[PDB]
Amino acid sequence: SIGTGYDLSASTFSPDGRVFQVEYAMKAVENSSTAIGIRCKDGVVFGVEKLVLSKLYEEGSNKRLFNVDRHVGMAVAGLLADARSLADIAREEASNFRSNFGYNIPLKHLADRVAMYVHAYTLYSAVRPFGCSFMLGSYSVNDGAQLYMIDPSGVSYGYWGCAIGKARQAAKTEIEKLQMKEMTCRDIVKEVAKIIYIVHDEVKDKAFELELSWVGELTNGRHEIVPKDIREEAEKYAKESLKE
Amino acid sequence: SIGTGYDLSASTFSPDGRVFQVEYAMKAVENSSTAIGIRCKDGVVFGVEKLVLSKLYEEGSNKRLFNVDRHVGMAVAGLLADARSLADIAREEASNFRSNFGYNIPLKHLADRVAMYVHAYTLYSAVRPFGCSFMLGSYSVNDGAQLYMIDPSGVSYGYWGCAIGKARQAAKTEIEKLQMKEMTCRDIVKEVAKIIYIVHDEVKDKAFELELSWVGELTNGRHEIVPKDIREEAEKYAKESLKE
Amino acid sequence: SIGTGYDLSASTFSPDGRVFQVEYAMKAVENSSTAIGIRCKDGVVFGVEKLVLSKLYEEGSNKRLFNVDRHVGMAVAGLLADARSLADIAREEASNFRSNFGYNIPLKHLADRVAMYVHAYTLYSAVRPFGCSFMLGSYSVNDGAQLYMIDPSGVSYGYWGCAIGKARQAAKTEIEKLQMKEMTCRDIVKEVAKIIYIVHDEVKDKAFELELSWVGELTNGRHEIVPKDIREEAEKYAKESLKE
Amino acid sequence: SIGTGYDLSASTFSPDGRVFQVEYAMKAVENSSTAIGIRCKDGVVFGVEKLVLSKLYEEGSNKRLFNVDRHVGMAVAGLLADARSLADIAREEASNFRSNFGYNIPLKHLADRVAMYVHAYTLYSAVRPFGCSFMLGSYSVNDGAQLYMIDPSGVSYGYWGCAIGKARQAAKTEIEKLQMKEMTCRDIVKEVAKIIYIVHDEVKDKAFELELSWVGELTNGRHEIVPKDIREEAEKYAKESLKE
Amino acid sequence: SIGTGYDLSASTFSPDGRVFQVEYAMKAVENSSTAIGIRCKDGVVFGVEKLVLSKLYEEGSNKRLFNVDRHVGMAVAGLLADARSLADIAREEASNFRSNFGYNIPLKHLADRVAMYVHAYTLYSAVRPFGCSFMLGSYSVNDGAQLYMIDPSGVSYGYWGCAIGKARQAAKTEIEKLQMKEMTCRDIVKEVAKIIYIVHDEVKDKAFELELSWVGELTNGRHEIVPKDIREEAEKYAKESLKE
Amino acid sequence: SIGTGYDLSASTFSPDGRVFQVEYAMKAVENSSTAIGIRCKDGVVFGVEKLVLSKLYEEGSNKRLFNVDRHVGMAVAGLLADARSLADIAREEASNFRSNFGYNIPLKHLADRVAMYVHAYTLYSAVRPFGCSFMLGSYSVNDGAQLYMIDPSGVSYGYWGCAIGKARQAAKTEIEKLQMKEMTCRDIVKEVAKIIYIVHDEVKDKAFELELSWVGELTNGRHEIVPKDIREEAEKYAKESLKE
Repeated sequence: SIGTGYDLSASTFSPDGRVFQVEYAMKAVENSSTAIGIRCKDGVVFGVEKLVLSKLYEEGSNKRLFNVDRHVGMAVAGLLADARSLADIAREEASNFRSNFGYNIPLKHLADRVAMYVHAYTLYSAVRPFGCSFMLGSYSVNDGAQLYMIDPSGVSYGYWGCAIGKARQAAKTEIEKLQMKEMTCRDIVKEVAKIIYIVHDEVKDKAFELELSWVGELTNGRHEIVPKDIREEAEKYAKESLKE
Repeated sequence: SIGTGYDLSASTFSPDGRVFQVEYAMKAVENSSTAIGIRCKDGVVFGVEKLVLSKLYEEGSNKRLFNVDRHVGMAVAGLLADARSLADIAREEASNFRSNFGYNIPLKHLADRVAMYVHAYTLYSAVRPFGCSFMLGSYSVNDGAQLYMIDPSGVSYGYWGCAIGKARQAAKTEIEKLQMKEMTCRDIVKEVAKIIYIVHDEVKDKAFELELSWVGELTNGRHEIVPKDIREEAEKYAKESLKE
Repeated sequence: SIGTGYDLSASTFSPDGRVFQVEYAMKAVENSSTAIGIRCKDGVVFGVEKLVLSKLYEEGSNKRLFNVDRHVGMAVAGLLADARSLADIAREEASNFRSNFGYNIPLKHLADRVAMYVHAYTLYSAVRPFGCSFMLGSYSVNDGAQLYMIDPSGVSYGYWGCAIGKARQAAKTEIEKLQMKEMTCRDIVKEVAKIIYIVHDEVKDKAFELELSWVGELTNGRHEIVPKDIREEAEKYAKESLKE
Repeated sequence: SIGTGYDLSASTFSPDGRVFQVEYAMKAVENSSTAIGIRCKDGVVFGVEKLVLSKLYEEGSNKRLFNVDRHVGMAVAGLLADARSLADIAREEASNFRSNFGYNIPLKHLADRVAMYVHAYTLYSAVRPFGCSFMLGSYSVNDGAQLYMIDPSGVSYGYWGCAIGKARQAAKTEIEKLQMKEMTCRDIVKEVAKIIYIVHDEVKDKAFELELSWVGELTNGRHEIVPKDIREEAEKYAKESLKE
Repeated sequence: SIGTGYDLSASTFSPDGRVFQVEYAMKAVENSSTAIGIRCKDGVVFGVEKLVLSKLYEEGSNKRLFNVDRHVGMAVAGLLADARSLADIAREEASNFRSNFGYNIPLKHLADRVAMYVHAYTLYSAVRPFGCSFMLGSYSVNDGAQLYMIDPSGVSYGYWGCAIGKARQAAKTEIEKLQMKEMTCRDIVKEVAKIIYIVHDEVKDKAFELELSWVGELTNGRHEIVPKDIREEAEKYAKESLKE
Repeated sequence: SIGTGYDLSASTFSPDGRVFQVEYAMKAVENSSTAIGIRCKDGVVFGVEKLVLSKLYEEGSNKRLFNVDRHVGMAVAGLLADARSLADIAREEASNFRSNFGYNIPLKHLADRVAMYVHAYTLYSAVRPFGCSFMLGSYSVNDGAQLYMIDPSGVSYGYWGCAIGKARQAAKTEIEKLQMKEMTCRDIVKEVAKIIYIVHDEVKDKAFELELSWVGELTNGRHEIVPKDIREEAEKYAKESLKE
């Protein structure tokens, strides 16, 4: 509890140098499950630790993945409603950005403006800043496969392999173990689902379901969801890992 | 009472990661009675636990169901006045959305914008956020039977069977028991009124009245209220359940 | 005193789920006297417990009834000045609503917009929300006799017989006793003044004067005040009740 | 051909004192058929000389009568398209005028503003002034049966019996013969259809069809079209006249 | 050549009563080929006399039919570029009109506003009025099969069978011969293509191609083009007529 | 010289039906040289009859081809300055249109809005309408190879092979001779340069230079100019034709 009076409406700084809304949003991220994203050599594919709680839900729904453009997706974590509001405002802002650019969409300045809108609600006191994270990734030809992760603190870090959520530590160690630039996207995403559901603890956390969505060379550049054969294949691949 | 100074105007985060307005609105929902909604295979029909208190009321009035379009309804719970304000603003926004679309109304982006307006009043300090919930459901042909539940935290979750209100736990277990995709809407809605008024405790809660409203194939796609023969039929069906 | 820090500017929620401005406005209503309204089968007539305090007042003045349209009246309770401001803003809004509609005025969406303006000042912090209540009632032919009661919490409940003010409990029991749909308006309003001035306690409360105003079939659809013969007749009728 | 250079864009006056656009619009009116309107003692009913040309038309369509409000109609003559534009703009202006007034709609200032909009397009040079005429008539209780005829020159003349169109001379003589204030509306409108289709010359003009629409006491104040029994009855009544 | 100085910028009237822009636009319509539209009992189907001139054209292109909504089409004649501008502005205005209405689109006030925009450019002098015609037709269930023809003079006439273009006289006689309300749409549209390409003179006019597009019961309410089997079937049907 | 007083500022119509600005712009087009465009099966490639007059010019400059997007070009004819203004305004409008659309750019509604801006300056009198023509063509994968020709009269006609300029007659006959849909783009564009410089008369017209620019499959979808080897190859191919 660092801060007495500082952390009330902490747009005002404390002499540690820690804006306590950033700790709000980060701890809210580590309250939610661990979703990662990776920038392989001919695609950018995301993955979400989706949590099964009951039978009243809907499969295919409860989706923490969100299309932004034809090949731009949004792998959210944190709080879902503000992330969907960010998805809508980023939809209109990606409309403005493929206005601005002539070719297919160059994710750099796109994610810069999206992170600008993220950090713009972080120095006032009307409502809260966005206590959620999300990952933007685009695959192209004239500019290639790009991946950028907008933190809740507005400092958008790009990655060849990223990790947000609860168990970010083991996830980022295992991402820094893998060959994030070398192999093709398909084996690497099998390894992604494999190792992330190794990281899934089945006792402290409840039941789980695979959540993943393509974009790359074999999917004709479309931001496709992972199909049911490849979904069950990655499920069996993670089960081969978890049986050991 | 998690939060000392955090939960004053809790647009500012606390280091747990829990925006305390969301707990305001959720506990306000569990203070009100339990209303559910279900997405059957040829319709989307809602249901409200309506509470009888006195004879000064009006039957047909005290309606916690609200038409939004010709086949779009709003099954509210929480606080009624802000829910009716949301009904009016969603009426103009559904006007803007059936402006935007060419066919009959595609509830997805509709409920996205409605949940955006829900979460937009959740980071300021002029007045409160909406301490109420509501369910949007549309039945169509070119896009089908769609159901979406906008939480008070702005993360609109769609469902094949949903549940909000006080006794959400037993209600969502019984919804995850039923065949929410398999049987026709009529037997399923009989089972809905049946099991929800099983869940109605007559001692801790006061007297009750059935509240339900159609839209589906037999109702010519009109968002009709359940008629008095089908109302008394579902009453007798729930009484057949409650006699056991 | 539920709420420590919550109830300062309680647009922010407390984890009970009770927006404390609603308790401000409701307790302010139960501080003021008990005024009721009833929707009989060929009219909508209001009634106010008017309190005699001194001889410096003016009879015909101190009116807690307010015309809104030619057949739309406003039976206020709570605080009078904000209720008159609501009367003025509802005058311009009823102007906008009989702009919008072609026939005589359909009170439903009218009272919806009025209750929207009521609840719109309930989530900010510049000045207070409206700590007062009022009843809207319209009698027509193409749409009939309609009655709607806008609470201070913005959830406008319609009634066939309503009751607001201090002694709402005994008043609403006696309204749920009477035949609010069956007899003609004239005998029912005699019973209204009768039973409401039975409910008037002459010891704890000070002296009283009858306040009532017609609209119905015999008054040519005009929102007339109750005339002096019918006023003294209802006074004598309540005295016949109170002599027992 | 009075005017050499004057009548080019005759917003500029000629020293006769005749704005030649008024002669454009009047001669355009006398090019179209003769439609009259009459203000009887408990209604205001219009009538149009409708011209049958071929079988490709639609009966009930080709309507030169236009509803403006629930009891306000528009009996047009001249050019039909600008008259329908005047019908639309008068629809929004009647919306603004039943905004302004509290009771049912007082046609006087309504037709004043409509004639103001008529004459407002008569001193410029972008497009033409309205080369058409129309009759406004309202029947009420608090203000009664009112009839007003807006000329194309903007000087709205009210009438107890009016006449516009081609054979205005014989029509206005026969209107000044009849009892426009004395008898009930039904016999008078039978006499209207009678004498106007006496005035219809079947050789110089082509085939004809009766066009008439009620508003009055028997029609519950609704601006109804004349029903088929009363239509064929007035046809037979005019045939009884024309057989002589 | 009626009018010396009048017909220069003929927003100013001449004392005949004939706005010479209406003669511009009508003679421009009779310069273009004859396209008709008909309102059969379960659909509204259009037809265009398309003129084959060379092999450099594109079949399926040179389309004088234009979709406005999912079941609203635009059968143009006159000048094509201003008709496509009217198609675009009517696209945004139909967006505004299915904003305004709750059910499927009621063509009446739609075509009223479109004809208002037609006549609005007819009294100024910046550029020309629209020297082209078009036909709007909608098929529905709650409001049915509606057909409306907006003339270039802004007086939108609805029809059960219409005809615009060059040989309007023989076309409208043959439309007033046929059973425009009685038979099903399919045989009637075969008769439409039959008789209209009887009316096509192959000597004075050059080569022709069938142009027709459905909307009705068998086409699932979609404004479909006539398929190639039904196109060649109607070609052979017109050839069976023309062989006699 | 059809029209006495009509053709002064001919936004006003003449009773022939010929807006004389369209004849201004068309005769201005036939004053300039003949440029064609063709929609082959895997590309849309343009071609301009460029006229050599002196040595003071610049090769690569005097370009009557204009890039609009990465694969959208503009083959102009008529007057060059207004065509470059149309190129700039179409650049911003194509920015607005690839705002609006999600995939690569769908030329249909693009050219519709561009032709709307063309025809929008054709009914006023401040400055002239655009006395020039231009051809828009886009090659894609999700929507394909599209070609559209915006006339100066605003009626944008799409083509599989088009022709504008001076000798449009022989050019369009030879385009309707060729296989505009069958062969690959490369041989067809060789035939284009071949036959168009057959059509070039070297006596009445002065010296000429080849002007052509690709977009298609071999050019990686880039709107490339024809390279110097393929330029001189098409020159030699046209010389092989012209030697006969």
